[PDB]
Amino acid sequence: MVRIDVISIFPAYLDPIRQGIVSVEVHDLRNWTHDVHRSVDDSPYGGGPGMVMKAPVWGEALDEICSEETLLVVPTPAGRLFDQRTAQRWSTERHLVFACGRYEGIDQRVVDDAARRMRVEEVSIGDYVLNGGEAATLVMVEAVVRLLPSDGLLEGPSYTRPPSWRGLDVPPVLLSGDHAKVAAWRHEQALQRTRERRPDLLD
Amino acid sequence: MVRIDVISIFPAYLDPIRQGIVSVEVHDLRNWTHDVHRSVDDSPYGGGPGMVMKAPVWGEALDEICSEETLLVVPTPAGRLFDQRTAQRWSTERHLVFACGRYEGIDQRVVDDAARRMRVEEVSIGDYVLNGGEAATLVMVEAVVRLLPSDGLLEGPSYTRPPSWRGLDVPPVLLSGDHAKVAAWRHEQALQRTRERRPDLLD
Repeated sequence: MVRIDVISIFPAYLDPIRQGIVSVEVHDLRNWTHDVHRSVDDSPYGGGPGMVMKAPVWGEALDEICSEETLLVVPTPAGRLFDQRTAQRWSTERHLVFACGRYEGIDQRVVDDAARRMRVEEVSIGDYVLNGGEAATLVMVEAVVRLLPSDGLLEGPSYTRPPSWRGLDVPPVLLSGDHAKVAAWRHEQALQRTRERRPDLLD
Repeated sequence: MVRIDVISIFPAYLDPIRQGIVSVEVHDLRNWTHDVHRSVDDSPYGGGPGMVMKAPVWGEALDEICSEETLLVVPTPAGRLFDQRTAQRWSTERHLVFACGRYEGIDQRVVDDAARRMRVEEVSIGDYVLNGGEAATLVMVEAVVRLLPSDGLLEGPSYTRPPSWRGLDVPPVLLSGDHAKVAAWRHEQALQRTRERRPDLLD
C-alpha cells in the first residue's frame, strides 16, 4: 500500500484527490503554527518580490508526518521535470508526502533538514507558473495512483463510428481492418504528428 | 472578461476551479447524449486498447457552447506542450473552452469539424499520463486566471528568519544586504541549479 499525505495552506484545493492499495490524507499547514496569526511566511533575506514560507512551521509539520521511509516531494518551478518514469518509480514507494508551497516557495533549509532523515525530490510538472504546489500535487497523485494494482512517438488520431460524420470520413485503411496496414498507417501518422508538434522528442 | 467553459464526463473533478474578470462554468458531456445509456464512447476503428469518445456527442456539445470567437483547448498527451507563453497568450482571449477527453481520447474529426468555425489547440501539460483532461484543465485554468487584472534560469533558494535553524545558516551574503552582492550570489546559484536540474534550458 502507498500512503499519501499532502500538506497545504489551501487544503480544500485537494478535494478531487478523493475522486486497500492507496491511502490519502490532506493536512492544513496552519495546524502547526502557534500564534494568533497562524503565520506561515516572513520576509525574504536579501530582499525579494514576495514572502517565503517559514522553516520552523514546516519542520514541525514534517517531523510529525514523515519517517525514515518517507519520500518527500516538493512541487516547485525550480525542480526537476516530472515525467512518466518518475510516476512509475514513485508508485513503488510506501509513503509519499507532498509539501505544497505558496508565495515565493519554502525556505530552502526545510529541504536540507528533511534530507537528513528521508529522501527528498523537488519537481516541476511543467514550465508554467501556478499559485502554489496544490494543482501540481493533484496531477502527480493522479499520475501515480493510476499505476497501482513508436513508444517514443505521440499517439496519432483515433476514430469511432460513424464512418462519415459532418463530411469527414474515417481513413479507409482503418475500416479495412488489415492489422499490418493499420499499424503502418498509424506509425506514419504518429511520425508526422511528432515532427509537427514535438520535434524535441526526436531532437 | 474571459469566459471559461469546461466539458467533462467527471464534472465534479473541476470543483477547485471555483477556488468581473473571469467567468467559469463546468458542463457534463452526458447532457448531450440521447440514449438511456448516456453513452459517450465506442470501439476504435482499426482496433485499439480502449474506447474512443463519440464525435456526434461532442459536436452537439460544442455546437451549443462555442461561437466564432471561441478558443477551443483539447488536453491530450498528443498535443503541444503548455508553457508560460501559452498561458499569457490565452489570458487575452474572451472565450476559452476546455474539452476533457477520457479513455483513449476524442474522435479526431471533432477537432477537425470544430476548426471550421473556431480556433483549436491540442495541448499537453507534460510528458506523463493522466486518466483524462480534467487535471490538466485545472492546471491551465489556474495558470491563465492568475494573469488577469536570469529569466531563462531557475529560481535559486530563498531564506527567511531565523538566521540559523537546526544547524543550517542562511548564506551570510543574504544577511549583509548589499544589493550587488546578493544579486551576484543569486545569479551564481540560479546558474548552478539550472545546470544541475534543467540542463536543457541551456542546451
